[PDB]
Amino acid sequence: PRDFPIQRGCPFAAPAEYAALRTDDPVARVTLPTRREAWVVTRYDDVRELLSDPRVSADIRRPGFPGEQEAGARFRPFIRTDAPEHTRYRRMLLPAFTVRRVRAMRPAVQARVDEILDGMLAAGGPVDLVSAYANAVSTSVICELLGIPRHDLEFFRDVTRISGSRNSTAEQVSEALGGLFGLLGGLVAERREEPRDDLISKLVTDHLVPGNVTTEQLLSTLGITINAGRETTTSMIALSTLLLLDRPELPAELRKDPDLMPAAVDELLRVLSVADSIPLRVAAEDIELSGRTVPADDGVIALLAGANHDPEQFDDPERVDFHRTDNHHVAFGYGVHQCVGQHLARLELEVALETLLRRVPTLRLAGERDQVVVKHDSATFGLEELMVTW
Ligand code: HEM
Repeated sequence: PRDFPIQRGCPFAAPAEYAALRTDDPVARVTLPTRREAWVVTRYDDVRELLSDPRVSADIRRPGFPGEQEAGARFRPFIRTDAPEHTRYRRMLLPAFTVRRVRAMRPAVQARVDEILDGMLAAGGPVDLVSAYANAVSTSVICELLGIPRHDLEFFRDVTRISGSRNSTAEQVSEALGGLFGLLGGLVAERREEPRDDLISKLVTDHLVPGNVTTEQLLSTLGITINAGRETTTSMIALSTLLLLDRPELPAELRKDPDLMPAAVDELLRVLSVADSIPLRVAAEDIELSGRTVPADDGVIALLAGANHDPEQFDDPERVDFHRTDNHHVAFGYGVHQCVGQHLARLELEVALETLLRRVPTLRLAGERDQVVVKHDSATFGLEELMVTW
């Protein structure tokens, strides 16, 4: 008779009903919208170790929910394989990802956010954020990641808009795809020749051209790569914003001394924890966890939020306090699955929020609390429309 909660309490996030299911059914049973039964974990350490158990992988029956489906045995998406197929992709790509690398694009991520703003304020209007800033950056961040060039960014921003979201036609969606990959291969072939030092560059030269880089396979992952970031951060940005945006104290601290958003972005990431439902893992075996053991071959997701607001982790978890000692959160992943992406997802996230309140201080909502609208369509969380001016 059981369900998994939207909730989201709204305001801000996210625990919903979980307070009860955190203290008590620490592993309670709950139906998925597909009415397949499965298991759900809500206590910080439960959520984490559970996550990096030896025996927990992704694959065939019976995980997640998307109507549909344990089908397909869609190949790849390697973000739902266990090892040794999944690892050889994950690692195929880490060396690129890293930090020494990620803090490097510090000037180009800055650059880009700045140039996108240049227009924000130039076409003026009381405009929607999510669509306008929020997405804009996100994509373009990832452009800067994959070496995507000059301003064939709308060559790009477009097959994103189309391909990804709401309504097609299937053919004319499938047509979007056509470009994205005309684009990619464009590049995939181009960096074989004059290889720059970006993500196609990394994947092509080191791995591709001499390894099990099979140009079937690249585009695949480059696919799975863009799909990491467009929706998930855009999410974390425009929500993070709306938080700040309606609770002035928060900008406050962040202005007295702007050496914060780092701590802030970690803190928001935790507290917003929009990444909630990680995959879901089928339990490889029976597994002890606060003793209630999870049956061999069952569905078990790990609620990132539930865990992110567990007091066993850190005191007073609702409070968006920025000067916490202790916030080894995991709005990102835990264990060999964890968000490879997140080093970006931080520069994405600070340069984005940072500047919003540098260059455009107190913009405000065009809309009203009572017509702001939160997306809920993917499990990764976000907002449909956010409406502002300055
Ligand atoms: C702030 C926004 C983001 C959030 C909240 C987020 C959250 C997460 C979480 C919780 C996971 C766990 C996956 C698992 O269960 O193993 C994950 C996986 C992953 N993320 Fe992100 N992510 C964000 C941005 C990004 C971006 C922009 C990228 C790159 C485009 C990225 C790359 C990845 C990859 C490659 C995986 C799968 C790793 C693997 O299983 O090999 N992330 N993400």
